[PDB]
Order: sequence, then C-alpha cells, then structure tokens
Amino acid sequence: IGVFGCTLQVMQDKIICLPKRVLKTDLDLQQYSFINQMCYERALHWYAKYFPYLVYNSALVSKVQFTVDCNVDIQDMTGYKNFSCNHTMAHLFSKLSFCY
Amino acid sequence: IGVFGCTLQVMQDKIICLPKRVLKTDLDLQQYSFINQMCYERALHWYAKYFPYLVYNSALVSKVQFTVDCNVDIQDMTGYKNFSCNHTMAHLFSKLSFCY
Amino acid sequence: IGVFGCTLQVMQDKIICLPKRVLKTDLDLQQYSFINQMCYERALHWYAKYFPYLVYNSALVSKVQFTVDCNVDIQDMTGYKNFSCNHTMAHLFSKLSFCY
Amino acid sequence: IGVFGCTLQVMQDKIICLPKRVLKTDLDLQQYSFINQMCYERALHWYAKYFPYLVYNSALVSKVQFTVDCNVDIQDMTGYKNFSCNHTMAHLFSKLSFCY
Amino acid sequence: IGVFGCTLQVMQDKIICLPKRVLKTDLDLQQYSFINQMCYERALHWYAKYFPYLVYNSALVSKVQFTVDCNVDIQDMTGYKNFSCNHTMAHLFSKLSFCY
Amino acid sequence: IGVFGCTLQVMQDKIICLPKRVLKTDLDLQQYSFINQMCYERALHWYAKYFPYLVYNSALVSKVQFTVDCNVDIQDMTGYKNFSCNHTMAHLFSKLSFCY
Amino acid sequence: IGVFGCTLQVMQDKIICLPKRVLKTDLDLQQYSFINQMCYERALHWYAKYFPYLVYNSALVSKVQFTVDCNVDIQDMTGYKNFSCNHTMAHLFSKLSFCY
Repeated sequence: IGVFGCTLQVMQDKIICLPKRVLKTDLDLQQYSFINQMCYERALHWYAKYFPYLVYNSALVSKVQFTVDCNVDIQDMTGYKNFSCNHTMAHLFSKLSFCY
Repeated sequence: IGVFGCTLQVMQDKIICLPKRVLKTDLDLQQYSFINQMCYERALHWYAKYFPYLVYNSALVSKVQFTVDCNVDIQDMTGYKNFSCNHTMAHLFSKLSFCY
Repeated sequence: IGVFGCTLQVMQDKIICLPKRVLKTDLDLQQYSFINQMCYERALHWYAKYFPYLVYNSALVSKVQFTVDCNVDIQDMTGYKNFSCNHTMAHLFSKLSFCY
Repeated sequence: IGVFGCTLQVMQDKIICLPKRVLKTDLDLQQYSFINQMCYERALHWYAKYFPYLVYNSALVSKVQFTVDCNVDIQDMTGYKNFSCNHTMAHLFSKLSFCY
Repeated sequence: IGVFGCTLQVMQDKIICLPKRVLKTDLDLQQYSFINQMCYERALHWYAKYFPYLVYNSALVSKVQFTVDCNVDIQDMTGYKNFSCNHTMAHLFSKLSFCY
Repeated sequence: IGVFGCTLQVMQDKIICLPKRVLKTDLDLQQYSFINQMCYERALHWYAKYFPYLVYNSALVSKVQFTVDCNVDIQDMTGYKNFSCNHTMAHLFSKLSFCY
Repeated sequence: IGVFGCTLQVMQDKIICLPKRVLKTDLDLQQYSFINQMCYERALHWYAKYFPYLVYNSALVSKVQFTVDCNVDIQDMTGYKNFSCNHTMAHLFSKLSFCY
C-alpha cells in the first residue's frame, strides 16, 4: 500500500489555501502555490507525508482532519497570516488507514 | 469494473460548482478548485467515492443525482454559501451501476 | 469499433456551447465547462454516449445533428438559458454509423 | 500512409479562423475554438477528413487550398459571419496526395 | 537522419512572428498562432518542410537564414502586414545539413 | 537512492520566490521563473543539487533549511532585491539524508 | 553523456530574458519566447548547443557564464535592445564538463 501511497504523494498530493481574516483575493498563481506549500510544510501532520515510506496510530487516525487552518507568517509577504486549506486525499487516506 | 472505476476516479472525476444566491463571479481558478473539492467532500455521496474499492444498493441507485446543491460554509471565505454543482460521471456511473 | 468509439469518447468527445439571447459573453472558463457538460447531459442524445458500450438505428441515424440547442435552466446561475452548441465528432460518428 | 494520416488528424488537424468584416477581436478562447470547429465542419472539404479511411482525385487535388473563407452564420452568436481560416495540414496533405 | 528530422518537425518545428511597422501588440494567442502558421507556409523555404521526407543543395544551404521577413497580406485581418519571424530549427538544421 | 534523487531533481525540483521589501507584485510568469532560477542558484546550497551524482555531512545536514532568504541584484530588472523562497523537497531530502 | 546531454537539450534547454534599460514590461508570452530564442541564438556560445554532438576545451570551460547580457536589435520590435538572460543548464553543464 505504501507504494500506492507514494504514487498518490507524487501525483495528487496537493492542498489549496485561501486567507481568512479580511471575493477576489488579488493573489497570483505563484503566490497561491507558495502559500499552499508553506501550509503543507507547517500545518499538515507529518503522518500524511511519512505514510508511503512506512508501508501509536490510535491517536494518528483522529489527529488529521480534512480542512485545516494555518497561521503562516507571510504577513507583508502575501498580506495575510490565517489561511483555511483543504486537500482531497485527506478522507481517502483516512479510509485507507482505517482499512490499514 | 472497479479497476476501470478507479481509472475514471483518477483521470476525469471532477465536479464543477457555481454560487446560487446573488454573469461573472469574480472568482479565481484557485477559489473555483477549492469550492469544487469542498463540495465534492461534503455534498457528493460517499458511494461515488467508494465505488472503485468495492469492485443495500436499491436506495443507493436513486440516492445520487446529476446536479447537486451544497450549502458550504465559506462566508467571508469565498462570499457565497449555496453552490449548484454537477459532474459528468454522475449519469455515467448511474448507468454503469444499473448494469452492475 | 466500439473500443475505438470509447477512445474518441475519452479523449476528444467535447462540445462547446454559447448563449443565444442577447461578442464577449463575460463567462469564465469554469462557467463555460459547466455549461458544456450541462448541455451534454441534457441536449445530447443518449445514443452518442451509449454507442461505445454496445460495440432501431434507422431513427437514430437521423435523430442527431451537428449543431444543437439547449434551453438549460441556468438563469440567474450563468445569466443565459438558450445555448447553441456543437461538437466535432457529430458528423464523424454519423459517417461511422452509416458505415456501421 | 492512411495510418500516418489518422495519426496527424488526431494530433495536428487544427484550423484557425479570424473574422473578416469590421487588431483585437474580443473573442475568448472558447469562442475561437467554437468558430474553428464550425468552419472546419462547413468549409473544409470532405476529402480532407475522409482521407485516413480510404488509405476522381484529379478534381480533388485542385479542390482544396491552404487558406479558406467561410460565411458561417454566427451573427449575434459570435458577432461576425465571414471568417478567414487556415491549417498547416493543407499543403502537407496536398504534397502527400501528389505523391499518393 | 530524416526520421530524426521529422521528429523535430512534429515536436519542435515552431516559428515566432512579430509585426514590424508601427511594446504591446494587442494580439491574442489565436492571432499569434494564425500569423505564425501563415508566415511558416509563406516565408519559410520548402527545404525546411521537405527535408525529413528526403532522408542542387549548394545554393540551398545558403538559401535560408535564421530570421526572416514576410509581408503577409493580413490588413484588416490582424492590422499588420510586415512580420519578422524566426524558428528554432534554422541554425540547428543548417548545422545538420552542413554535416549532411 | 541517488537515481531516485535525480528523478526528483528532474521532475519536481522547483522553488518559489516572493519579494520581501515593500498583495499583488505585478510580476509576470517569466519574471517569476527567472527569479526562481536566480535564487535557486545562489541561495540553495550546492549539496541539494549535487546529491544525485554522489549517490563531512554532519554540518551539511543542519546547513540548509526549508525557507531561505536570497538577496539578488535584479533591481531595475524585476524591481526587488530581497526575496523569500521555499521549495517542496527541502524536508523530504532532509529526512532522506537523516535516513541516509 | 552526449546522449544524456541531448536529452537535456530537448527537454529543459530554455532561457529567460528581461530588458535592462528602462516591474511590468508589458510583453506577451509570444514576445518573451521570441526574445528568448533570439538571445539564445546570438548570445549563448556555440559550445552549449554543440556539446551533445561531440559526445581546446580549456578556454571553453571558462568561456561561458550563467547569466549573460545580449544587445539584440529588436528596438521598435519589442521596445528594448539590451537584455539580461539566464539558462538553468549553465552550472549543470559546467560541472558536467569539469567532470568531462
């Protein structure tokens, strides 16, 4: 399953982030990708990233949720700090892990 | 069939959503993708996602429809809550399942 | 032929729809794709979709045409209801079927 | 040859159309593609499309030319009727046919 | 070599054209591609196209150059007639032919 | 591992850079890519680049960090000198190296 | 190595150019590609292109540098003559050549 997991990680492991504190946001695609990857690095739990190398989990199953909030310190960098984000494979990996 | 089902799930399984309560919507592509995946996670029935892993269905056949509505709580996030959505694989998978 | 037909279905089976009642239309690509799939589900005849699963046809050959009109109920949703649409494989599939 | 021809018509059989009667034209990419396929269906001679199924030609060789004009009736639909169009496959397939 | 030549022809044989007589030019991508193919058909010498079918050349080697000028009659069509153009295969195929 | 490392280097070795000293920045995609390449060359340590040719590291493991600052002299070229940059594979390669 | 070198030349041998004498530059992507190819043809040393055909080099190793300045005569064509340009394979091929 871990091999299939790394196929998912390479192909479709993407998250999408939009700012919360204040609907156009006047951010370009480069800024959007930068914010997404920053929130992936800081907000998403390390289990999501480390799962495909693997193939204590009792707390891990309930640890990760679908939608997340990250207070990424890009104030004066993108104009916002609080960002709400989501990623489609959250529930997919949750079901996989409940099966796994 | 289930292998074919996960093929369609990987390649062409996207839904499209547009707001209802009030034609430009001044929403960028990132916002559109975020709304699409949010409504896919919330509005779309779990059978649509879980079909390719399997390969009680009597109510499940009539459960889903082509066009759906999601009242996704993204106020001050994208500016709208009610979103009308559709995806091409709705009727396709309905026909496949009636055959299946 | 039916395998070839589903090849054209997956790769190049695309239709394009433009509003009729009143040349920019101030519609984004997401709205265009939504209208395309909506009219594909509604206006396009079920034979066009169901041809590659088979592989009464006397009425089917003259049933469909190249250009179509759909009065899709997207008023206050996209701003127009009447849409004229066309798709390239219409005449191609008509020729195939006349051969087939 | 005909197999090669079907390869080209899948990959590079694209025509481009621009309106004649009156340099921005304020037409979106969807409208451009719609006009392209419309004029391809109406203006381009059936020999160009039907060549890869074959593999009387004396008139066919001089029948088609590189650039074409189509008076496609999309007035109040895209804003123009007369369109000048061209595709790179015209002279290439003419040379192929002269060889063939 | 001719097989390799037709490989570069299918993948990378693209030319770029810009108008001369008078830096934004307010031409869309469709118009740019149309001008590119028009000047490719007109300005570029038939050796560039016909090389990969082959595999008198003494003057033919010095015939073509990297950049070209073409006065394509697209007045009231794109707004300019004189276009300076260049393609990536010019010096590459010149070296290939000097070797060949 | 080093072969896999060069697979990542070819596929997904990308960085994103945003200006620091003062949220739109009115920089095009070409300028964004140029800034990314500059800061990838000057800010990213040579070990990140040279890892896939190898396959003293005690200081090298703690040498690099996820987010970096790059002070590149493109003033009057893109309008800014200080940029903050990040790349996806920083943590992945740090974990790989710690395992390695 | 030369086979690998021509793989890089086909895939990722691209350069980026921005004007120097005077941050938006109001140049479209077609103009950007045209400027890039012009400067690649004139500025980049013939060794960079001719390396994958071979596979006197003592001066060649120090001959080229990563960033270049090229004074391309497209005044009244794109609005600028002086351009600073870069290409990603500079340091990579310099290391390869020092090894080779």
